Amino acid sequence: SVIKPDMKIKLRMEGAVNGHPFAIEGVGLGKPFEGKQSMDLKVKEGGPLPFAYDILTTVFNRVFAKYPENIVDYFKQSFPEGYSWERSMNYEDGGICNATNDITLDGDCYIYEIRFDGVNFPANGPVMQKRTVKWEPSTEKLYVRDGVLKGDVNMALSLEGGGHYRCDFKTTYKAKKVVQLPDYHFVDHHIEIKSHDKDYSNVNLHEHAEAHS
Repeated sequence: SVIKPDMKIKLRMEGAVNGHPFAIEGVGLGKPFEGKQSMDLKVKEGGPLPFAYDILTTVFNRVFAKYPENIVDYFKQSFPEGYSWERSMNYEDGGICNATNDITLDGDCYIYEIRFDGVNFPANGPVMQKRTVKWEPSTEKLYVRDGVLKGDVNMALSLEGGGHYRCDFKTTYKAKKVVQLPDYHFVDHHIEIKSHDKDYSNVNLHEHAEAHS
C-alpha cells in the first residue's frame, strides 16, 4: 500500500473573504491509520488577516481518519492517484464559504491545491470581529450519491462572549479513479489550533478523526 504509517503534507491555499484576497502555505505530517495530523501554516499574502482564522481550519483530508476494517475507506483507496473535494459552509448569519482541495501524492507527501472563497459575512458578526474561540468536536455523516461520496456536518464555533455560532457543512468527495463506495457511516472530528502568533501569521493546527458505523 502507498499509504504509510507516517506521511507528510504540503499545501497552498489561495482565497478571499468579502472580496479581500490572501494566500497561505503549510507544511505538516500525520498518521493516516491513527487519524491524526498537525501542520504549521504561514500567511504569505493578504496579512494581517482581517477575519477569524477559524473559518479556514477545516479546509487545511479525510485520508487522516482512523477507519475500522468493517467500513469501506474511500479515501485511502483513492491513492496513489488521489481525490478532490468541494464544500459549502453555510453560517447562520448568512456568511457563506465555498472551498475546494485537489489532493495528490508525491512520495510520502500529500500535496494540496486549495481555493477558499467567503462572502456576505456581516461586518459586526463573529467572523469579521474575530470573536470565535474554536470549533467544537463534531460527527460528520457520510453517504453515497450518484457514484460519489457526500459528507454533511453540523458545526459550531464557540464564541468569546459565550454561546455558539452555527455552520452547516456540505462536502462532496471525488476519487480520481473508480474505487469501492462505502455504506452510510460517520466520522468524529476534533480540530484545534494549538498555537499561533498575535495576528495568526503563523498557526500550528491539529486534527484527529475516527470513523464508526
